[PDB]
Amino acid sequence: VCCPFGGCHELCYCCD
Repeated sequence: VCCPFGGCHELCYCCD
């Protein structure tokens, strides 16, 4: 799944 707003950092390609 994508990384939600309360989750996304540079690490996470998808990034909500």
